[PDB]
Amino acid sequence: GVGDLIRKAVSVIKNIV
Amino acid sequence: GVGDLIRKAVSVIKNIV
Ligand SMILES: [K+]
Ligand SMILES: [K+]
Repeated sequence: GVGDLIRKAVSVIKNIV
Repeated sequence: GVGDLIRKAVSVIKNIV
């Protein structure tokens, strides 16, 4: 769902650097 | 350079939802 999409997005952002 | 790509990626992520 959208909730998990945004949860995953935070994970991506935390690994992006 | 590379940093602008990472910054743009964060914007991209923020415009999915
Ligand atoms: K930028
Ligand atoms: K959005």
